[PDB]
Amino acid sequence: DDFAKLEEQFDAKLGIFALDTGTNRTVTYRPDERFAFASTIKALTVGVLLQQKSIEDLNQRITYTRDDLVNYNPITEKHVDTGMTLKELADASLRYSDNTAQNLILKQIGGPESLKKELRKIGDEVTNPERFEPELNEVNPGETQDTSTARALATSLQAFALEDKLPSEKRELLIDWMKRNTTGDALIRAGVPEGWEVADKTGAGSYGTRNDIAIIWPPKGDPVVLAVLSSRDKKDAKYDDKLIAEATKVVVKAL
Amino acid sequence: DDFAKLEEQFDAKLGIFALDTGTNRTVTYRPDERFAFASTIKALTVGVLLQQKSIEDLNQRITYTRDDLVNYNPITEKHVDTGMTLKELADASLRYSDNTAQNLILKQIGGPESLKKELRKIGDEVTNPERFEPELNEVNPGETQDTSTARALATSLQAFALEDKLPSEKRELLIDWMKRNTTGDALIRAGVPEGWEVADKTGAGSYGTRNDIAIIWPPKGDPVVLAVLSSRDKKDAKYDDKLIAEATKVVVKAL
Ligand SMILES: NC(CC(=O)O)(CC(=O)O)C(=O)O
Ligand SMILES: NC(CC(=O)O)(CC(=O)O)C(=O)O
Repeated sequence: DDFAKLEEQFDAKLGIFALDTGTNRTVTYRPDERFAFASTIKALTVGVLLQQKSIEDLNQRITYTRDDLVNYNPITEKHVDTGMTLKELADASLRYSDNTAQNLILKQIGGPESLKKELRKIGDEVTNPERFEPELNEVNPGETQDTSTARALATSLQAFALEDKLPSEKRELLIDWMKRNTTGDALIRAGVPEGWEVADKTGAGSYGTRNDIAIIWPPKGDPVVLAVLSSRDKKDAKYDDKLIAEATKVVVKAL
Repeated sequence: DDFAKLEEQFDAKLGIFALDTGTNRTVTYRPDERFAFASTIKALTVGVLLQQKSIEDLNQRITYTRDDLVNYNPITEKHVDTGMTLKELADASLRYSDNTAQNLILKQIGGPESLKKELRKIGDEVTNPERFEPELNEVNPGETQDTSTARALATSLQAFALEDKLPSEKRELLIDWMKRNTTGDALIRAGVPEGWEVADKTGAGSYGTRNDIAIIWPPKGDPVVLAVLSSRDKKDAKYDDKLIAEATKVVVKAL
């Protein structure tokens, strides 16, 4: 099949799960193999934040200094003294793959163990968060620390975005933030036909991991949730986004 | 494999889909082949009913005559001279597979063709109501009148019992009626381990059709959605409920 080809063509390993929520038509390809989830754990993080705070609640004055920053801070670097509220960090984590927002947010929710135990509670026995950013990308092959599967990660995304795990308000926020991500214009979004709406969170990590997790709406129907993950066998290996775009089109077509 | 062994052991074609609504792990087998659906449609019919009617609405007295009665009305034949409320006809419909009850309910929602359109609305592009009881069961092979599939019956059952297509009080009510069905102790019920709660809705048509659809809940863990359909090649063929129960055993093990 066309997924096996793309893996040869790109010298890379792919993981796919998509679900037509309106038909329970699926599309699977290594759906339970582990990949370092990378920055995609960011959506699920905000997933549990929103689960602990009303829309009203998410305006908390939260502060941080120069030292709290880490290795890539496109938004948090503008607002040292300024300070940013949960909303705006959730915006930054989600819209710009801000490493520091993720970290500061993660403290709010009580560290990677809590995240884990919360992920345990909704029904994800797979996603294994252990560390903050950037270290969390430090994943060697066969380790489970900070990995999940395509299945696990769509399902967690679905539960937050589209199930009863979140009230209307809080959920339209997630969808929104994600609908307007800046980072995935060459991932999932480049693989769906002109003018279907897309909410996505992307990731990159060592061993050439490039990941995208999305809900995507046609013009007519129920949304497809989907994770597309990939990796390579060289630690310092580089990724091709066009791996994901392509994968997605094979997903769309199949559905 | 496992399912095809059953198919040859019992000399019947099998239609199985199942979704672990916590993991999206699935069991499928001919999940998109079409079967005459028989009384299984009864649960979707009450799903639709509950979409349109309030609870107090369910107190209305429907009267009927010995003429309004068909060829298997185990409760409705006993109340011709006093009528029954809609609540009482739902019950009788669901728990005893009461045909007249279906025919009067089917009639309260706009007849087969309004039953199609509501099922199109939720996203069931497969299920195809056309007739009332008992003529709906008169389906020859090739025919798509009065057929649906495992993926579609199951998805549809899910929509009503679990999703957002009804409010929670109405879920609970559909679920309760379905938890107390009298007619399937020997099928899905008979194929799951002790302490697994089942709400299910059997059926049987010609060509030896024997179906069962259910939400089934383990002691701890998320609900599992479950259609098991079956048919055979000869038209006057008897069914065996051992087929549907042994097949469920395969689902529970696989799952
Ligand atoms: N921000 C990145 C990945 C990440 O930092 O998790 C850019 C990259 O590192 O290639 C993205 O495109 O999501
Ligand atoms: N209503 C039936 C089958 C049907 O008409 O769909 C009666 C029977 O078992 O013969 C049922 O009880 O499931």
